[PDB]
Amino acid sequence: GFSATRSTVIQLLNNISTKREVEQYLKYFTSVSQQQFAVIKVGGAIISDNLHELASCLAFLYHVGLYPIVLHGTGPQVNGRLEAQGIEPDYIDGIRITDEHTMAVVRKCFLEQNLKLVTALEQLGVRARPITSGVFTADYLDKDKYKLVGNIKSVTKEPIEASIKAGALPILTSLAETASGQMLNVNADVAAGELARVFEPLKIVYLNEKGGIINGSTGEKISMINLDEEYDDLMKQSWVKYGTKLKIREIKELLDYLPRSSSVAIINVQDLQKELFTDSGAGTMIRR
Amino acid sequence: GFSATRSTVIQLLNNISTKREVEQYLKYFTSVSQQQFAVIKVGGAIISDNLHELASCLAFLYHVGLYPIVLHGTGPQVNGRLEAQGIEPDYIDGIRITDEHTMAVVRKCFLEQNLKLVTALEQLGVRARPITSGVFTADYLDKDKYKLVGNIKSVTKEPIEASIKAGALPILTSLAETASGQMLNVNADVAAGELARVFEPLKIVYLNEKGGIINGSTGEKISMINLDEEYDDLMKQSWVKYGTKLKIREIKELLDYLPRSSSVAIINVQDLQKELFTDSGAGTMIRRG
Amino acid sequence: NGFSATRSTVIQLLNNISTKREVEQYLKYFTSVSQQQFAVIKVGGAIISDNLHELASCLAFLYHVGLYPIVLHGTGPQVNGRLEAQGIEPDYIDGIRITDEHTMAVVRKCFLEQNLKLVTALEQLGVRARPITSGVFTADYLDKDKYKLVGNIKSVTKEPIEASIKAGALPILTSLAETASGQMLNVNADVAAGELARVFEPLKIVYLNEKGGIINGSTGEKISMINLDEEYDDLMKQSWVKYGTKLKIREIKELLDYLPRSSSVAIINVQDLQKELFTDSGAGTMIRRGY
Amino acid sequence: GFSATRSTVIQLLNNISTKREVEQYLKYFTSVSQQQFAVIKVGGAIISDNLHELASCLAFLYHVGLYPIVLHGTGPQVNGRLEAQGIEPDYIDGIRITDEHTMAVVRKCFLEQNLKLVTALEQLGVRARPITSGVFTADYLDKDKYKLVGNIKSVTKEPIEASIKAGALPILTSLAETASGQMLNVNADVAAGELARVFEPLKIVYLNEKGGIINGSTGEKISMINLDEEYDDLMKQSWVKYGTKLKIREIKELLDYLPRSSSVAIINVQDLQKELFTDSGAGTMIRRG
Ligand SMILES: CC(=O)N[C@@H](CCC(=O)O)C(=O)O
Ligand SMILES: CC(=O)N[C@@H](CCC(=O)O)C(=O)O
Ligand SMILES: CC(=O)N[C@@H](CCC(=O)O)C(=O)O
Ligand SMILES: CC(=O)N[C@@H](CCC(=O)O)C(=O)O
Ligand SMILES: NC(=[NH2+])NCCC[C@H](N)C(=O)O
Ligand SMILES: [Cl-]
Ligand SMILES: [Cl-]
Ligand SMILES: [Cl-]
Ligand SMILES: [Cl-]
Ligand SMILES: [Cl-]
Repeated sequence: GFSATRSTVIQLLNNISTKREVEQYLKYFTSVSQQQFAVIKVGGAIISDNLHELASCLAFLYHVGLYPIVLHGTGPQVNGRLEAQGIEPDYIDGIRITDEHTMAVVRKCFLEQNLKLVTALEQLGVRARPITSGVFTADYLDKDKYKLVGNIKSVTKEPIEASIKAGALPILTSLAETASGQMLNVNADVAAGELARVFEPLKIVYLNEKGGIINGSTGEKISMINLDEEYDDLMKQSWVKYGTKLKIREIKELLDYLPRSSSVAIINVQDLQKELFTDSGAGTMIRR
Repeated sequence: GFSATRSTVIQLLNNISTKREVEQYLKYFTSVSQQQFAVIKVGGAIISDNLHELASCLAFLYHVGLYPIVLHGTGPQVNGRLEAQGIEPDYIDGIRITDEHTMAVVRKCFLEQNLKLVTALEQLGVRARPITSGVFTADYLDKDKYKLVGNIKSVTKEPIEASIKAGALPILTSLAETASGQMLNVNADVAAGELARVFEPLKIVYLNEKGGIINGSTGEKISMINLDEEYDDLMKQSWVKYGTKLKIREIKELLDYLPRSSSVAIINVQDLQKELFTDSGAGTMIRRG
Repeated sequence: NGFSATRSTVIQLLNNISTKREVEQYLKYFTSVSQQQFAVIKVGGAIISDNLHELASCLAFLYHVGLYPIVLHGTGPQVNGRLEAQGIEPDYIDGIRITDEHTMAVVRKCFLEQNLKLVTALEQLGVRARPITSGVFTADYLDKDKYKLVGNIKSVTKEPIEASIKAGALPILTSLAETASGQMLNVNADVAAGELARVFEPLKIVYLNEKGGIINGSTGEKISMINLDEEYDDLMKQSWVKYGTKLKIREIKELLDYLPRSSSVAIINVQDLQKELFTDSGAGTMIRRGY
Repeated sequence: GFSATRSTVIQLLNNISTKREVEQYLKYFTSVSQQQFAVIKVGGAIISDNLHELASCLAFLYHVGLYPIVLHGTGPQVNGRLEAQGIEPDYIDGIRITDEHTMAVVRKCFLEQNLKLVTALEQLGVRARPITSGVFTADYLDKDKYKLVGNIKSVTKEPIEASIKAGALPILTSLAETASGQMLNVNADVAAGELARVFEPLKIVYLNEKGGIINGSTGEKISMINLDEEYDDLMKQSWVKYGTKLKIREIKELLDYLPRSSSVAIINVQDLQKELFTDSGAGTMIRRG
């Protein structure tokens, strides 16, 4: 699967002092099966604001023979559509309350974002498959409270494995279905975790536009978190917000389930290579 | 860029031998588009029974730069699965009564058949894209009677057009969605006719194992159906089973909308290349007339 | 060879096909397992300056369907323009350029320019081409006192041409020859192409010019067919058979004396090359022994 | 379209260790101008003695998108051929006296060596263009003394530049032509020096089997020659062989024209990549100082 374009060669010659790190991390990521390298979660905003960088970083991985499983959201675009129509979005515990009309908007938005990412990759000569259904099976998280929102109960691996075996990056929406075919909205961070539990990749990467987790009291970027030692302390800290406290609790539960060779990385999309192919990385890594 | 092997070019030359045929091929080969070449409906049984030949035929089309829109069924596999787990299939008027468990089976079988065909194509060097949702929008056909069965109200073309633009054959299931996201079961003959309605392709082909429609009173294959003359009579004949009635009604409604130059060919896969490259039909040809 | 039909190859192949007969003749070439060289094509030098894209396109078609021609080109007209611009009058006898030291310098520069133009035009269409500018033709002086630096070709070294083809590149040859000790000698491209056809015994022998064959000067009509055994002796006595036309006809007659009766030579415009190679054509001038 | 395999990229990464080296490689890898990366002179003996390693090294360069100008000799093969027909090689001052028959032997050997190297390269997937005339224009050096030997007066750059633009390594012999087309023999060290003068490449590399120049008084390889200081003294030393003297003089005269940042490396093929990718000299390095 390794086939370096001119662009790939140029990117590989970044931070040449780390070239032995680069070759070691390439070798490592390549040693496991093609479906156990990485789950990469993409925030919806990246597809609207930073599509070239997102497509380029995924093309880099593709061209060096790596097949990340790509799972994206679409939240900001949904809020845009709702707003144009005069409708305010509504969340509880960071989860969108999704009635029938809202689900219609969520579906349309997911499909548009999905095809945009797929097409941007194909324009770079990267084979990509839109996987928009048939992967996540769910029941209702809480119908009275969230309406059409899912709690994922099983994952069907076949579409992702087939894509990778055919030489195409699988590009998934985080939309789930009940077994009987009612589509149910699921938060992208949550859907990514479920993929990770089933595929057990070496890496789960959460891409954003803000960077890694920053310490409020000291202002410094948090490079690493050994969760066995630090979790109890970090959650006590009064600087961490509710939105950050929610993400970190579901990361803790994921890494408790996964083996210790798995790890999480929260990074700016433009720091993907630096995070993955150097010792010190770029954003926040989280180990158990 | 596009390239064709010696073997590909030899097979192409074996399929075209008149000025009209060459002109037709080149028109769609070099087409910057809007105009679609073909909608091909694939009977579900063909995926279980004759996959290599189906895949090989479609791969040849791809290797000569043609991009048919492919929609397949899965009815026979659903019946087998239901029967395997000790559940009796349930139909009314040739339409599957699809309760919640049945729909789960339908979805699983559709996905399995879809991936089987896509993967057979990839193995032959054909780029193929599964398209499993986001194309058909539907209302309930009759919720009390058929349960989770749809009546298609519109077709979203973008996924199909995006696949073709990227150089991948679009391989579609016939499942549709309500606007609020309830997936609904739709007979594949009906869904394929709705694709042909909105794309108005040069060729409209239905693949079955019988290679057409057989007249029950005579035991002879029907070569031609002139709908304007024969439709009302044909539909009153007691040998015409519900599945066939569903198909012919859809085709009749389709051909009422399309121009009189359009036709529908119900054929076996062995006659596909001849049906697509020439005007010398095979199997059962249906048109307005 | 490498058969790889691009979009343009497919279009070019099928555009003029309208019968099963035409389909069948293309199939004959594509399914053949013959090891005989497909073609020697002589290119009139003027075509490289006047119709380069079309020339390159036609040669590209052959390359893409795996039927590599051996290409030998001239450069006479642009040499004459160069000499004329320097206030020097071209000097010929019997179709052959009298070539003193200064003229040879001009000839060498023009050959190299035309050669690289053709090679580069092919490369720009994705066709690998190899300039072959020495090491093929070995010659003696034809007549030193009469013609000066002009060669009588004594042998053809095939290896350079065969290596090019084996590597997947069209061999693009100039018609200059060398004495054993390395004095380059000018040779008319019609003659040098004939020497290639003699030694390679190709299936097809085509001479490309702009007028599209040979014109009967008395009647003002393109000659469609020349049967040499019957017509040659009378042909050569005609008033309009002189200069370059006489040299051409004599060369082709001598070539065909050596080759089997099944061989023939077509003198055509490049626009008719595909039709004439593969299908039915009344274009240009066909020359054969006849019987 | 450019692609590189894993092993190619691994070998590239093994050759490049500093940021300076990265930027140097990128400058020539991404070039859209007429700048030249390298002129590499190949001793004739290497083509008979170590062809696979030479071809493999040049193929690596090609596979990382670098297009060195390659000029090779053939002296040892000519000597062998002359000796095979009972003729003693005849030199004066390191320059072959070349009568008509000797020229015929030189021409045939040059063509054979040239096609050997080109073909070795093509077998490794490298596009290579033989360039056997139309580059070097020369007068007679001294006709009474050396006979058919040339003094190069100009280099025509177009054939070499057209080759590189087409994605093919230009593989040159050192034969020259008088304006009126007499081929004249020219020592390959001199011809390669004339190429370096007009192309002003980043790297100037002479490949020989000894991997440099050995000091005869000590038996030790000379690592660095600083010409402004050492040239006059060096050329007086009685161990300095005919051929070596000619080479050192050409290089001295070449370096008088080039900027002081330039140098010439006389090395073995095993040190070629190190010499090209890094500024750590190997073998015998020559510069003005
Ligand atoms: C349940 C829920 O909040 N879903 C998300 C899915 C998109 C995303 O995560 O970006 C939403 O915003 O509707
Ligand atoms: C409603 C209905 O009958 N759907 C079909 C769809 C599959 C097919 O057509 O092959 C079914 O068998 O469930
Ligand atoms: C000897 C002779 O007439 N050579 C030809 C070669 C070029 C050509 O044929 O176009 C000439 O014009 O000099
Ligand atoms: C003039 C002269 O000595 N030429 C060299 C050319 C070959 C080489 O340099 O290897 C010779 O040996 O004839
Ligand atoms: N933020 C960090 N400290 N990252 C360390 C990354 C280490 C290594 N590149 C990896 O991906 O596993
Ligand atoms: Cl938002
Ligand atoms: Cl599904
Ligand atoms: Cl069937
Ligand atoms: Cl004509
Ligand atoms: Cl040597």
